[PDB]
Amino acid sequence: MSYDIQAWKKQCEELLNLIFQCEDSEPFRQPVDLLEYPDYRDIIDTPMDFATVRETLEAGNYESPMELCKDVRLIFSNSKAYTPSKRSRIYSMSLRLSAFFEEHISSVLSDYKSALRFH
Ligand SMILES: CC(=O)Nc1ccc(Cl)cc1C
Repeated sequence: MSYDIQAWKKQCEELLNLIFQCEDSEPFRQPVDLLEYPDYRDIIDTPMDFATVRETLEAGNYESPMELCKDVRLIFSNSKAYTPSKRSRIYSMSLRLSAFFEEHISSVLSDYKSALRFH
């Protein structure tokens, strides 16, 4: 529906489903195991992963698509900080998936901002 302030919840649910099914999401699907990777929290202030984002959305704990968008960007910016080398296949995966996410989210954001002006 045009001007729907609730539309972003279904749009983000479906975009996350597409991300999970994409091979480039593999490293970012679940929280980093800290006892497996002991220096992760030395580098990363605020861990984030797509399972946390999906669970937060399904629980209704995002107020806006901007909030969900901030958490997804944190996944990609954490990857660039932990895996900064352009040689890394993981660097390449987060680059491709970030570009994919940013392409889909832009219209979710602008539709939401239109809907909120209307409301
Ligand atoms: C989300 C994240 O950066 N995870 C990760 C990536 C590459 C390597 Cl080699 C190890 C880990 C734990």
